[PDB]
Amino acid sequence: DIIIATKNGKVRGMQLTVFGGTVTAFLGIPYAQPPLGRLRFKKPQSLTKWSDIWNATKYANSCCQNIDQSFPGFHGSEMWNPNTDLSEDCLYLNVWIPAPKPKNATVLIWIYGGGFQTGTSSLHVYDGKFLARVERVIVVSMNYRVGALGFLALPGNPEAPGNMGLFDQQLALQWVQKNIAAFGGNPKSVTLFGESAGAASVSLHLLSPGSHSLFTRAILQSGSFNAPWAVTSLYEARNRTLNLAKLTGCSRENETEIIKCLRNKDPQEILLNEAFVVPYGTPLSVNFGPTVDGDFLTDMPDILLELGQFKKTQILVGVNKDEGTAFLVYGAPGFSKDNNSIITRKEFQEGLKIFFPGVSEFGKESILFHYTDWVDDQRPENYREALGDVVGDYNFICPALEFTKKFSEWGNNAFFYYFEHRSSKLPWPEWMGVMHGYEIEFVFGLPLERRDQYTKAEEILSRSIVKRWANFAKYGNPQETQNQSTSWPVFKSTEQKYLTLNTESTRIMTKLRAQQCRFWTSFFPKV
Ligand SMILES: *[C@@H]1O[C@H](CO[C@@H]2O[C@@H](C)[C@@H](O)[C@@H](O)[C@@H]2O)[C@@H](O[C@@H]2O[C@H](CO)[C@@H](O)[C@H](O)[C@H]2NC(C)=O)[C@H](O)[C@H]1NC(C)=O
Ligand SMILES: CN(C)CCNc1cc(-c2ccncc2)c(-c2ccc3ccccc3c2)nn1
Ligand SMILES: *[C@@H]1O[C@H](CO[C@@H]2O[C@@H](C)[C@@H](O)[C@@H](O)[C@@H]2O)[C@@H](O)[C@H](O)[C@H]1NC(C)=O
Ligand SMILES: *[C@@H]1O[C@H](CO[C@@H]2O[C@@H](C)[C@@H](O)[C@@H](O)[C@@H]2O)[C@@H](O)[C@H](O)[C@H]1NC(C)=O
Ligand SMILES: *[C@@H]1O[C@H](CO[C@@H]2O[C@@H](C)[C@@H](O)[C@@H](O)[C@@H]2O)[C@@H](O)[C@H](O)[C@H]1NC(C)=O
Ligand SMILES: *[C@@H]1O[C@H](CO)[C@@H](O)[C@H](O)[C@H]1NC(C)=O
Ligand SMILES: *[C@@H]1O[C@H](CO)[C@@H](O)[C@H](O)[C@H]1NC(C)=O
Repeated sequence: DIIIATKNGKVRGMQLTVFGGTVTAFLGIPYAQPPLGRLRFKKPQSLTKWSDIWNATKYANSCCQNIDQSFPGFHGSEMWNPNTDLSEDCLYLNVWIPAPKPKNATVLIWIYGGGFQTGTSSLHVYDGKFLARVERVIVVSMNYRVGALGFLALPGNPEAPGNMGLFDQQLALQWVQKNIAAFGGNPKSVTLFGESAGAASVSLHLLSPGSHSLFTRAILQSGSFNAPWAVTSLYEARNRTLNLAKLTGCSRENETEIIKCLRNKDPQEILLNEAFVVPYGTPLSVNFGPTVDGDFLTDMPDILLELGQFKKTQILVGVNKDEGTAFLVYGAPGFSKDNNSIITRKEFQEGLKIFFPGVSEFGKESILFHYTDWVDDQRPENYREALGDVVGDYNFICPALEFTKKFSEWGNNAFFYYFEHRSSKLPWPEWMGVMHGYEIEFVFGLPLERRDQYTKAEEILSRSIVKRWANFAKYGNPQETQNQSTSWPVFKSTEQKYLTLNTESTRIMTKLRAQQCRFWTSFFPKV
């Protein structure tokens, strides 16, 4: 048996056999009072001490959310749906520590993505036991509120001030600060890493003064706060909160009386109205997201970035080759996971209206103009691939590159990767390529299980990524120094070098999507 005394009491974990070794998992440790009743929509309250032994031997409840039901029974979509009961009682976290217990181990804290509407730490592809085993790091992940329940906002009002899910995350980093040394970890050596909205979360923790002292370094996979979906303005955040109140019949004049009304609503009724608070929506709509609350986030984040107002430290940043393809099967006409999705020009044009619904005719014309000037206009995938690149470059790749340029300009080491390996177990079809979210299983080292049907080439790729990620966490330098590997150079603003990750080679290249990203970061924001 293994019992750890924490600041709030005793917790019991479980023993894992990993690779002829042992990892101690503590699954589902609460880190806040459950945000129920009069605590719904409020900042997370701290937890009162218990005197018994908490059995942290099972993943806890996932936070309430809407489920992806577009492909019932398809593992490619459902592997991302919650795998534990949904509940408002969901502020819990997990710890994987090496066995035997470490002394002063570097700590990795994972923050999942899901557009701030979905996600959960209990998912199979976020299992931290491999990293604990292979690199002798401690892995921490937490559940944080999503959707309106985590990001509803009436700015100023503390009954619904906004960013609660970010404060959930933040209270969890505090738990690691106050408690991780008892588990054998070094609170002075903590690296946040996350993917998608999780990566955007990590980038905002770099900006939040209340998070400065809670971590050392940051890793951003396929996400950053300057992505166009990441931060809601205070205008539309309030318009959304009001629209939700009308839909629930919760319209009042005393804006506090509205919150009280939304608090007597069942988590369902709230969930099932979240989609209509926006007039026009897209597959990437963030109905309720981060906003400038004046507490977690004190100014519009693009100004903070532009003027150097962030924690100075090292960042690891990167993106996947086909970030955009995943969203094209959730609405774009002519697309399907069950056929090769050759579309026409008229189909491409109609697909911009879905992804850019509130954009001028000229704005949509300008996207078509920059992406549809081909070398071989006879290639029948031209429009299929253009639209994927359009959605990927706009929503993920270019904001990630612009974040790294701006951050490094203040003197910090930065490392940029380009993940271009398509998993051999990937259940989506081939035209979708190296999809959004499918580097994650390699970061967590799932291909290290020989039992798990991956190729040998993928085991080696995972093994080096796991080494580079961990060397970055421990030492701020993501090299693999032994197995004659390519040195990963720092990303500088003039030369802009980046590292490719794949089973074939591993190359240094310069200036990713340079021509595409000039369009998105310099022309298009004017339209
Ligand atoms: C690829 O498929 C799309 C989507 O069609 C669905 O998937 C197919 C595999 C099959 O099961 C269909 O019955 C499904 O509807 C096709 O797009 C549709 O095309 C039809 C006729 O071409 C049109 O009336 C619909 O509006 C289209 N959209 C939808 C949402 O059904 C597309 O034509 C297929 N393309 C190729 C090249 O195979
Ligand atoms: C990253 N991993 C969890 C990949 C696993 N798959 C998915 C699927 C979806 C999705 C499901 C259904 N309809 C549309 C999108 C989303 C999703 C939802 C909302 C978003 C809002 C703003 C930016 C990105 C967003 C992404 N994210 N990830
Ligand atoms: C907590 O756990 C104690 C030890 O039992 C171990 O954990 C439970 C969850 C079972 O899986 C069991 O097989 C393990 O050996 C229990 O004696 C105790 O009753 C539990 N208490 C609560 C409140 O769950
Ligand atoms: C702000 O909210 C306005 C209120 O309109 C209501 O909400 C929209 C989403 C629809 O459901 C509509 O029929 C409702 O009456 C919207 O009209 C308006 O477009 C919203 N956005 C802006 C930018 O003003
Ligand atoms: C390095 O590679 C190992 C297997 O390759 C063998 O060991 C290396 C160090 C070389 O001597 C090579 O010629 C051998 O064939 C893996 O077991 C090991 O985990 C790898 N390490 C990393 C960090 O990728
Ligand atoms: C852990 O390492 C830090 C420096 O990173 C040191 O100051 C601290 O005392 C160490 N503590 C233990 C218990 O090893
Ligand atoms: C709204 O109602 C609450 C609770 O009854 C009260 O404290 C508050 O002052 C009211 N505000 C306004 C503007 O009427």
